[PDB]
Amino acid sequence: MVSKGEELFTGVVPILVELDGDVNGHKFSVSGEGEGDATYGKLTLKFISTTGKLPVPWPTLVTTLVQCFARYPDHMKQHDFFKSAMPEGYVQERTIFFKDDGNYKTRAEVKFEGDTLVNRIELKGIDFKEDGNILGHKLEYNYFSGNVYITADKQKNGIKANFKIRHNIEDGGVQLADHYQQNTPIGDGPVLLPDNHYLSEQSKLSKDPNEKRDHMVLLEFVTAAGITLG
Repeated sequence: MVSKGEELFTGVVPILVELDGDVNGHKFSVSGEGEGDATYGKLTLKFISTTGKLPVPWPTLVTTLVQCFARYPDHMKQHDFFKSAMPEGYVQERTIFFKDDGNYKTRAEVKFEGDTLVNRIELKGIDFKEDGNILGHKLEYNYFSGNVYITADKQKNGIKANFKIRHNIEDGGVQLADHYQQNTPIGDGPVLLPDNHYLSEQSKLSKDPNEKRDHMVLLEFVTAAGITLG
């Protein structure tokens, strides 16, 4: 295989996610657990609030809550920055602008802690409207897709991207979320810096009928594409 980190993803890998959030001064914490299988680009995760009802909609947190699980085609293996940075990991920083509303700023570390891939996130949101689609809980809870154009950031020995997410509004309309992203390796070892390409993501949100805590069951598929086979 073309990176050492890639070798860590040949089978099913347990995942832990920890998020500490503050949106308009409303503090919340989310814990997630499950597993990923980069052979298929497939994640199965369950997330719970440990702080009571969340002050923002679950769908708005999906992109924040492990692109190292992407399925890269054989002819694209040299473009997988995310696995190359493992096991020491990478920092993932975003600003997410909700059109006509506030923004989230996120900083995460994605790394192996023992046998488990861990995503540990800090999220700060500001300038949200109390009657808006986010603080007002006006967004549909079901399914959405996204397509992320990954480009190298040579100066930072990492990658960057900007992309738009469209969240349906319950009973009609669309809330746009404009994402800006930068990732850099935590370790000193060589990484793969990619040619431009896409990660395609599909998110299916559901509920555990026996979970009384505010929660999200997530089935995620993540696939790389965008480079032609010779």
